[PDB]
Amino acid sequence: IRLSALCPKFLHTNSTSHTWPFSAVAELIDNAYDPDVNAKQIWIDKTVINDHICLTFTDNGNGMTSDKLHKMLSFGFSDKVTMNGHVPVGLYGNGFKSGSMRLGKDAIVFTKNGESMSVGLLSQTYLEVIKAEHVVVPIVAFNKHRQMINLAESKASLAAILEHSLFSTEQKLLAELDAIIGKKGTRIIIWNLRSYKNATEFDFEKDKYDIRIPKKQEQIAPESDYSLRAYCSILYLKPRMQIILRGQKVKTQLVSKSLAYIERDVYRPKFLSKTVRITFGFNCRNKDHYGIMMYHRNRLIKAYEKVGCQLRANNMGVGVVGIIECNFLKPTHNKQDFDYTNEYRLTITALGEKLNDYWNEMKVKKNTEYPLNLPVEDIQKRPDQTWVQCDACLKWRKLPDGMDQLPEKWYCSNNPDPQFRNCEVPEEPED
Amino acid sequence: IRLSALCPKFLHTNSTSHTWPFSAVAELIDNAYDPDVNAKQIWIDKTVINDHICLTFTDNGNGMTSDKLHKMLSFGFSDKVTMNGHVPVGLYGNGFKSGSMRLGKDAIVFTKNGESMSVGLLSQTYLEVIKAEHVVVPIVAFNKHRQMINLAESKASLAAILEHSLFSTEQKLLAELDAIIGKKGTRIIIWNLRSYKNATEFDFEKDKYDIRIPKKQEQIAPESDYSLRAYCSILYLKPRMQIILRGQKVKTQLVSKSLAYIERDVYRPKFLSKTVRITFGFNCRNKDHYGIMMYHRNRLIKAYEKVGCQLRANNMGVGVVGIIECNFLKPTHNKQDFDYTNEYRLTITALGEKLNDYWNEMKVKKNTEYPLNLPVEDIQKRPDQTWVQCDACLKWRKLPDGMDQLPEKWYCSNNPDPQFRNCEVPEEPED
Ligand SMILES: Nc1ncnc2c1ncn2[C@@H]1O[C@H](COP(=O)(O)OP(=O)(O)NP(=O)(O)O)[C@@H](O)[C@H]1O
Ligand SMILES: Nc1ncnc2c1ncn2[C@@H]1O[C@H](COP(=O)(O)OP(=O)(O)NP(=O)(O)O)[C@@H](O)[C@H]1O
Ligand SMILES: [Mg+2]
Ligand SMILES: [Mg+2]
Ligand SMILES: [Zn+2]
Ligand SMILES: [Zn+2]
Repeated sequence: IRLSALCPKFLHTNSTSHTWPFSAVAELIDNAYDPDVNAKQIWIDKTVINDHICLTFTDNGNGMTSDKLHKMLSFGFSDKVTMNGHVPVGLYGNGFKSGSMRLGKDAIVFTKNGESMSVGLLSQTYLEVIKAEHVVVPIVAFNKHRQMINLAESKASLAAILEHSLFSTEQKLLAELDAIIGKKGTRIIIWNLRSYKNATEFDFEKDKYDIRIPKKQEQIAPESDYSLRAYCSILYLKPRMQIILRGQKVKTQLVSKSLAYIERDVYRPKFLSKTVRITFGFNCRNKDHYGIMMYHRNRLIKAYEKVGCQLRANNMGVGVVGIIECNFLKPTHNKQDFDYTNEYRLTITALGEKLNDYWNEMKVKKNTEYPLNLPVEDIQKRPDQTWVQCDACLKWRKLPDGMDQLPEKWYCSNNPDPQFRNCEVPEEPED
Repeated sequence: IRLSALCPKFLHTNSTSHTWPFSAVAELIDNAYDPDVNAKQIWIDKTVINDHICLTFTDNGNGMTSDKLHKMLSFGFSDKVTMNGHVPVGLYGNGFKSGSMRLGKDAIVFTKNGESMSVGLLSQTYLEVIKAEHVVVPIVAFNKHRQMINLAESKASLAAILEHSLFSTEQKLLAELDAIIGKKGTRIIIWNLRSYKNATEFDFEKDKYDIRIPKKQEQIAPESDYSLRAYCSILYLKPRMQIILRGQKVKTQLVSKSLAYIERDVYRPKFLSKTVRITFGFNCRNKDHYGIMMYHRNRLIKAYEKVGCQLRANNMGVGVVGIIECNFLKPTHNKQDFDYTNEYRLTITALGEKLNDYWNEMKVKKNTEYPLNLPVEDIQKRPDQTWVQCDACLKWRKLPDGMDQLPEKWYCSNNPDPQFRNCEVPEEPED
């Protein structure tokens, strides 16, 4: 009985579900974040190698055996489980194939798991140039001492890789394996990026520390629609792993703490016998970016969705942000939307009425302190509480009020709070 | 060098890009419509077989060799070309796998190409029950005289099919091959449909001649959001192949002719050195379903998209429909949307201003015949011209005014117009 075949055109096909390029990037960040990899840092960068513009993703997580690498370069192999409260966001076994092939036509992955090293090629131009009618994935293995195991399939694989990748020679290729600093980790290089006329779909020159897009669905565009730095900073509700973008760490935040005048409420849907936490407050940065932030398994699905009175006109609920994690809804479209079900519609309706009650309540509370014709939208605001992530242990710590300009690196030992001045103290509850 | 593998979980994964179930159905209609199959009729029905509720799709097109069937049950094999002005809508090599697996977990296809017969199984429950780690596709071949060729792979295939499909025995299975009436054709049966609690995601009982859904994106829902019969009737701008749904033919229409007070204009985008045809008029059926119908390669992508003054409020441009085919835009999301590019945004903006000019012009023209406080939205209207499809040759014919109740079958010989009373006369130009 014959195997279902997989034509290399399908590497392109499979990538077309990413219309916004940052959803492809988020697939690669998600893989380093997930608990089976459990990386502490991921580095994203632009480099030039062999006169090609290149995207690299390097993490210091657990790495892969040569076999799991072949599963990563295959379709539908996903077996992620929760590990000590850290639930995986991946589950379909497609994020790397569709994401990498959306950013470029060719990708190579170097991985060390401590006891071994492997490198794999997933390359549309390679499959084109050899006129393949199946997708084949050259994989070569190495050991602790830099010698090739499974030489059987490693010979033809190495021949293909040296001829048809960016590395002409074997030690240039093993040079990437050393760019993974510690004992364990992985490194992905993507080239033949998507171009329009001449230059790339991304804008690397406008800001040396960002990747930018030269507005979707639509108001003014929130920064996260066109700045990778802005998108990374809200991608995770409570971030663990850190993101370093072109050498400068991304100021990820505890999104549920980034607001002013915070009120905590709960949603009690009838279709579900659980209660759901909701947080409302005012944006502090730019009163023009408001609406609901919707998360699923700690990952951002929809940002700045206007609800309640914010749909009627641009005079009402301006500045009001709501934050909810909806694990009862179904993410779709590469975790950029929810299935438009009845439960979705009821949640949106309830969110809108809670938003309305919060906003009217806030107008009233404001009117007991400030002038009556002064709109609450317009009072200058800073976060009710400022929380910072330790750069050593990645715990989140609450700082005392008034602290604005924090160093780029911060450690529990810098903490003015003597109760939380050592990395062993468990995180404080957000309440 | 190892082949990239394909895990059976990926049959589910690959299907999740269909959120609206009718987009899965349209993938199967599209395959019968395309010029390499070139079917004249497709039959869609609900039946019960072996106590399972079943969806069947039967067409009288060209059928498949045993090999192309294996390519259809594989990923990314697509080589469709235009044939005498009939351009294929398919191009990604995924529509059947993602569509069929969205409707049910298991599908079987019977096909005759005249010189042969084959049947293939693509079945999630089969792959589960044998604990497969690869997707395998049992295919067995037959000849003109009902004898098995390529017996090598036909033995194990037939064993799997008889055990793990709806047909216990070999002549029950060859009974489906005979349900394909003529010499050439194909028949697809899908079972283990998607259920919610007990019953299916579709509603077969509410209307014996329709498949219904028990509103998307949002006004009132157009019928095409929840009635397969309504959706099929507008799926193709100029239909060729006919659709018979649960035994009753779908009244497909020449969509560009279904309007009243038609004005023809052209769009002259600067980013493209072609002109683009546009038709505006008033809906005749239900003044509540209006906006732009957007087609791509004769296939409907977006229906009832409000533009221009129709976005400002529900008082303006009510009833106004526009029809445009945008082959310069990029369909996405299984041909249910366009990539949200700059060209898309400029087209939407130009459509809106042309819509505004048409509507104001029509209000003025109306005010020279009817009372001034009578809204043009409200005058009763019938199509400017009625066009009917010959049931023998599938050409479209213009009928003289006043003809309302046409038979269910109609032929060029019924034509009151003596110039167009025989199937050999080429179609009249739409102007
Ligand atoms: N940086 C990485 N380091 C180690 N393992 C990885 C890494 N990236 C991916 N993997 C592994 O490759 C497998 C496939 O990744 P992927 O294609 O993204 O599917 P998935 O994450 O399991 N589910 P999904 O993202 O929703 O499609 C994952 O399950 C991981 O086990
Ligand atoms: N009813 C049918 N009769 C004969 N051939 C068919 C039929 N349906 C599908 N095929 C063939 O199966 C192949 C794969 O179909 P499909 O998976 O829908 O990909 P595609 O139509 O080529 N492109 P796309 O629909 O955009 O993914 C098609 O290219 C056809 O050659
Ligand atoms: Mg993933
Ligand atoms: Mg198709
Ligand atoms: Zn610490
Ligand atoms: Zn005729």
